[PDB]
Amino acid sequence: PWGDELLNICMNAKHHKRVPSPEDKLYEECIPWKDNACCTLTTSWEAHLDVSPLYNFSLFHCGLLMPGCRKHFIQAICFYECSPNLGPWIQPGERVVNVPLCQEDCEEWWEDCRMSYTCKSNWRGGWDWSQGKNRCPKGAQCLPFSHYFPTPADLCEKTWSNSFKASPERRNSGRCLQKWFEPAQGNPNVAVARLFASE
Ligand SMILES: [Cl-]
Repeated sequence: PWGDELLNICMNAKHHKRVPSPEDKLYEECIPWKDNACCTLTTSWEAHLDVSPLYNFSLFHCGLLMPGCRKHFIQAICFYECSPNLGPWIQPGERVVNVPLCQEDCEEWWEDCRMSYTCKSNWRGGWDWSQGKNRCPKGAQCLPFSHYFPTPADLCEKTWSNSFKASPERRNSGRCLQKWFEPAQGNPNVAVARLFASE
């Protein structure tokens, strides 16, 4: 699996489009991808629900989640579900492993979530699942994100089960992806996927 075989594709996960294509309408935080998207309008909207049915995973498990924080998590979903530029990190259903996120992306996400609350530092398993929605298990204290995720890297990496890696590279280095970008400026991740598909 290699080279161009990896550019402009969508992972084989349950919601993804079979190939990327333009979308006339995508919802709010997913707008940057509408040029060429792996997500449908439906998915984009479902990404913005209080508890997205895409994963049935509640971010409000500790009640106190700041809007600035939740915004980052929604953008992360759009990135995951919409990006046509993840091919080089796709691995076997398919998924993504260690997509390198630029330092600013992890930094800002962390900074904006410091004041919000969670009860676990590893979200990949060990939840109480009685309502079809996850709850904090017995003994898991709700504390600030900065307690369970001491650093930006912890947050980037452990919330999404190693889909993302906190890159030491910065934005516009050509060596890391942004999880969100201003639509007007064009997709800076195209160049990065292209680079990694060659090596
Ligand atoms: Cl992208």
